[PDB]
Amino acid sequence: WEVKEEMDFPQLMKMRYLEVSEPQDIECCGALEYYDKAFDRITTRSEKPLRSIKRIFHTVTTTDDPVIRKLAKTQGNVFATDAILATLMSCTRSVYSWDIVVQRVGSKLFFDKRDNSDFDLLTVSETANEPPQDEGNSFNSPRNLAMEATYINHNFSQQCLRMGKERYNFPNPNPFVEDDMDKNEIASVAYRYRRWKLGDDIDLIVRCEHDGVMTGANGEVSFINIKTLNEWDSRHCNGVDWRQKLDSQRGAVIATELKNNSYKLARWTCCALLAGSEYLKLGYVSRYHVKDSSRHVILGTQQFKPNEFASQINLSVENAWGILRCVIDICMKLEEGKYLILKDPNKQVIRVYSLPDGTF
RNA sequence: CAGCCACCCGAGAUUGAGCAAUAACAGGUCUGUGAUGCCCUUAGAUGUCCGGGGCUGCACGCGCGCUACACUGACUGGCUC
Ligand SMILES: [Mg+2]
Ligand SMILES: [Mg+2]
Ligand SMILES: [Mg+2]
Ligand SMILES: [Mg+2]
Ligand SMILES: [Mg+2]
Ligand SMILES: [Mg+2]
Repeated sequence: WEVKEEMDFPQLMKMRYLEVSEPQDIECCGALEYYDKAFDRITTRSEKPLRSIKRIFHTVTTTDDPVIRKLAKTQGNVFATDAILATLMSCTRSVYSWDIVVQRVGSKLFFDKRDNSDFDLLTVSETANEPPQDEGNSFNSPRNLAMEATYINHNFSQQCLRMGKERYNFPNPNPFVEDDMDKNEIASVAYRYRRWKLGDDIDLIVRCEHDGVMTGANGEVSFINIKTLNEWDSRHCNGVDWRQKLDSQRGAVIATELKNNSYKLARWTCCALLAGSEYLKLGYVSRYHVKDSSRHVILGTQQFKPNEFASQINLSVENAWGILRCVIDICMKLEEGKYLILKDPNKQVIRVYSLPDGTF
């Protein structure tokens, strides 16, 4: 194992390259499904429980994914699937470590998923004042709270929209993304291929996410994303009650979640922005009562524009794209050997490691 | 503990008044009284009636108010409590 590139969050704070044209499209694929306004309008004092739905996992690297593999080698040299540039676009916000694999084989610069002491699962309360103890195998332990959080954004995603109704079919099918056998539990989740200019052959073939579509008040296609939070043990991290405040002081709840979860919200915001979706839907999920997991209730959903909300997470897309360009610059000197980008967990500085003999 | 804050359900989670202590004030009223002490006046009456005048007088200084200075308006018509 070799050490190649190391940079702190301070350098990323002052890195910028505002060269992002209006994005084009390459191909859009994946059947969509409508939503229910009654499930949206569920509010505090009018509860509704959270059941379990079956999520067909569709996380795959670009190379193995057949739709990308029949388009990556044809044109373009810089490639990055969805929710993967957020790692490089949330460096100054993150405090933990993530792992990703950028392979500079020839002129190709395609990102891929890799695991080295960290996973892709949701991270909760990572950068908060007075962080949670996370000791042993407690209810608030990191892997188990993360597993609970991933449970929620897998189930409620498939519990807010009218899944049982006839799914609208886009013209192109999603090849090999849960298409080998029609399990009939294939969700509304569609994927777009879009290309935009950022620099030296950085026409980025990029996958997108659409967690559903919502019919307009006048009636037309309007894509949406469905992602949700989770409440637990309000005394910790200087929390606030959602069952008493969501109806009339929801702004404070958003404020304290932004204060508590910053890396996570930026991670979501990146995805919701690059997908070009119309509405971002944030569901509010809380435990039945304190100190009791495996039971949750959906306390409401809020609609905000993915761009306006990007302005309200004090995130600049300019410096984000610039730190992306600068990490590609730091990954331009490297060679055919791939690079596992493992940051330093205890002291947050970005790092990467060239893989010996193609280490995976 | 007396209590306080928020919320649910509720017509309503502080409706508004009347009455209102012990002590006082040289507070106001003798111009409310066939309530009243004392003093004054009592046939050219300060009783009472009639006629006329005045309270309203006008260089000025205050107090309670009404109408305004406009176009978020005035005028004309219509319609509705
Ligand atoms: Mg006196
Ligand atoms: Mg008297
Ligand atoms: Mg007379
Ligand atoms: Mg007078
Ligand atoms: Mg007066
Ligand atoms: Mg006039």
